[PDB]
Order: sequence, then C-alpha cells, then structure tokens
Amino acid sequence: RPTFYRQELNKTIWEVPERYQNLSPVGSGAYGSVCAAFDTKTGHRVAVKKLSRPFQSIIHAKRTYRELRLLKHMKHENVIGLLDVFTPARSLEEFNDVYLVTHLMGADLNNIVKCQKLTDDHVQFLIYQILRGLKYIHSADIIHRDLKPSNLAVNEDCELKILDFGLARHTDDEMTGYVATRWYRAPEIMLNWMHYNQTVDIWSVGCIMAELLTGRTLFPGTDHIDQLKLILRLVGTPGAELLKKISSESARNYIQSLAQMPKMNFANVFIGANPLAVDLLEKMLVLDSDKRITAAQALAHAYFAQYHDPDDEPVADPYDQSFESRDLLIDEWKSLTYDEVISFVPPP
Ligand SMILES: NC(=O)COc1ccccc1
Ligand SMILES: [Cl-]
Ligand SMILES: [Cl-]
Ligand SMILES: [Cl-]
Ligand SMILES: [Cl-]
Ligand SMILES: [Cl-]
Ligand SMILES: [Mg+2]
Repeated sequence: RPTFYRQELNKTIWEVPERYQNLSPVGSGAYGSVCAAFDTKTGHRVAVKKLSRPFQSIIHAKRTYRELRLLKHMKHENVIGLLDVFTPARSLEEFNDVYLVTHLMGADLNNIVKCQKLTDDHVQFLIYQILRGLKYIHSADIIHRDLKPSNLAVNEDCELKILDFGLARHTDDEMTGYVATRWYRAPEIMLNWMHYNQTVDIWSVGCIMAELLTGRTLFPGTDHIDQLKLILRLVGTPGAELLKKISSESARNYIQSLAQMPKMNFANVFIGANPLAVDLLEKMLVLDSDKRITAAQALAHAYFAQYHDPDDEPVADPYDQSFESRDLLIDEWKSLTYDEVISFVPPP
C-alpha cells in the first residue's frame, strides 16, 4: 500500500498516493471533481477524478461498476486507457471513495476544427484514427453512442484518442433544442425507431468527417423534428424496406406524413472535396443502419491508402457484459467494484 496524503481542493478533501503531486482543479459537476497532477512514478501529466456519491443508489453503484469495468478493458492507442485506480480505504468495511487516473488531455477536435485550416491529408489521418479505435471498440461488442468533436482528444502531432465511457445516460433536457449533444446522433436512436446496434457510431463518424471537410455542422437542427428534416433532405425519405423496420407504429405514421424526397448529389453538397472522401461519406450516411459501411470495411476504403495497415489495426480481448442484465443490491455492486479496484494491474 502506498502512503497517502490529504488536501482540501475547492470544497473537497482529496486523499491520494504521494506519487501524485501539484494537484490543481480542472473540472467539477454532479459526477464529481477532476484535478490535473504530475505522476512522479511515470513522468506523465495526468487527470485524477474523484467520483461523487459513487454508491448512493442501485443506479449510481451499478454506474460506478460499469465505468471501472469499461476503463479497465480498453487497451488501444486510439482509445482512453486507465493509468491507475485507487481508494484510501484499507478494507471493504471502510470503502467509500473511488479515484480514477488517465493521461491529461489538452485540446479536443473542436479546438482544432474551429480554428485550424485542415488539409485533405489532416482529414484522412483524423478519420483513419477514429475508425481504427472504433474497429477495436466494436470487436468487444461495445457501442459508444456519443461520438462528437468534444469526445475526441487531439495532440500537437494530430494523434487522436476516443473519450466518454460508462458516464451517466444523457437526459431528455440535455437532448432538447439547438444542442451539439444531438447533432451527431443517428436518426434511429434520436427518435427511438427500433432496437439500435453499433452502426449508430458510423453515422456519427460521417457527421464528424463532413464538418472537418466544410468547417460547418452537417445537421445543426433547432429541435428533433427540424434535425430529421435536414437529414431527409440530404439522404432521401425512407423506402418501404426501411419503414417495415421502424417497430414504432407512431414514428412510422409520422414519417409517412412527409412529402417524398430523393437522395441529393453529394459532389454538389461537398463542393471541391476529394472524390474518394465523397464516396466514403455516401457509404456512412445511409438511413438504413443495416446498409452502412462497418469500421473494418471503412479502414480498407481507398481514401485511407496512405495509412491503412491490416497488420496494425488490432481487435479487443473478449468483454463479458453479463452484469448489465443482473439485478443486485447496493452493497453487492459496491463489493464487485472493490474487487476490481484491488485487482488492478498497471500498464507495462
Ligand atoms: N469515464 C471517462 O470516459 C472519463 O473518465 C475519467 C476522466 C478523467 C480522469 C479519470 C477518468
Ligand atoms: Cl506513492
Ligand atoms: Cl490513454
Ligand atoms: Cl474510502
Ligand atoms: Cl461536440
Ligand atoms: Cl471480460
Ligand atoms: Mg456523453
């Protein structure tokens, strides 16, 4: 067991191993608090997150367990990994607080998409990295659900990592109105059309790729209905084949109230873009999720010929998510989480 020290950081008592120095607040909210620190063991600048009320209800205890399980699994160059997890508790009986440690991220995609002038070569390398990470995430049967520029960390050398695993499900209020939290969502999950699957993430990658090419949000809807009208004007209204797959009768009825529209010519929307980029956007932004390109198929598309290496695009170890259908008490989720804290092995 390392030695711990205590300090008060903006209203909060932090108790952390001596290896972590120069703690300074960076973020706060319902979920808890984040501090930047220097890790003397590794030489890395790190983010240390102290969870708030990790075991306060069945829903919160299960959420805590889910985040720790996901962060412990993800071992890929283009995905968030866990550097450390700790508790000052010396037994299950005194266990209350959980702290998570990862690499300190500076800029997100927004910080470079809004400001920098991006070459076609920059768009190739950024989208290649997102798809390389997604091939890994999807091989473990994990669905991200929330890919968007603020969830993509990018460094001075244009190297990218995917963020946001096991946090609180987004609220109805958070998805209302003129909000970036909805603009990247696949229509079938935005409107609850059907049981969704991993193909939702490929819609989001298409929305990100269009915005890097134009500098403009692809579907900046003022509300769910305005956003659907923007989507259908570009990709066309659904045909009989997709309408049958909308399990919701009310959603099927509303779609059929809209005048039919053909798919638009993407070379006339994305004026001047690399023809290979235009071709890839046509294969991602397909209304029927069954017909979208997969991450593994997209890596082999000619747009990425300069970066693609089928011997350096790895898949994940199997991920057992049977806990997701399990009904347990608060203390049972707390005991499972404690076992995962004490069993942690740090990266080489
Ligand atoms: N769960 C996430 O995606 C982010 O989690 C962390 C964020 C900061 C420090 C540690 C963990
Ligand atoms: Cl230490
Ligand atoms: Cl990482
Ligand atoms: Cl504790
Ligand atoms: Cl965003
Ligand atoms: Cl597993
Ligand atoms: Mg999110």
